[PDB]
Amino acid sequence: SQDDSQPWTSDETVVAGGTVVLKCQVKDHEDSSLQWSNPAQQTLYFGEKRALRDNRIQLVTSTPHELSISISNVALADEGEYTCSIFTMPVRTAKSLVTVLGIPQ
Amino acid sequence: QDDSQPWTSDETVVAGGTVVLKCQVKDHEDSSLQWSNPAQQTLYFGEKRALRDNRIQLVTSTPHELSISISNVALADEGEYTCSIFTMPVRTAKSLVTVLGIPQ
Repeated sequence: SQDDSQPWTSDETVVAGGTVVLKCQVKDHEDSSLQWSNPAQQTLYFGEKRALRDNRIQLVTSTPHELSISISNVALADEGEYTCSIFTMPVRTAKSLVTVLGIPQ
Repeated sequence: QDDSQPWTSDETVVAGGTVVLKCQVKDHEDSSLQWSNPAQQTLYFGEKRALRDNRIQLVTSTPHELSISISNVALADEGEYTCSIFTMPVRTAKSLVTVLGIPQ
């Protein structure tokens, strides 16, 4: 079902130690801010404003249509569903499943 | 015991009434305070509003205090609201909001 106030993001699969990029986009922001929260649902970025304090996480892009952040040196603990929320009326959310894999053989 | 550890108290209200959520911190380390609901949805990040709910107003937002109110309270409002201070590491304080029914 199409909805312009519904942002979209994408799953990401990375090897432990790698870098992940969580990208969220929205076509009609209704003058509401984008937010990225982690698997424990802790706020990572509210707009361009950093929240949870973690040196590996950095703001890549923040426009009213896009909120994108990166996580360098990815760890098993980073695994899970990250939610991108747009606080329009009513709220819409999009999830990005981050999967962390170890090294084989 | 920590200066940067926020605190708030529980609020018991009668359905239809108003509940005020008040959180404070002694030393904010220049870190934002944020209220989230029982579903963990951001309600207010600093003075910036998040979830859209006509009933929720900002009572006051300073670097040591963040208070919001929820008018015309309902059962769907019951739960643990969390007040977070995004210092390093993060600190939280749960506020259990209990909504009471009316006898008879």
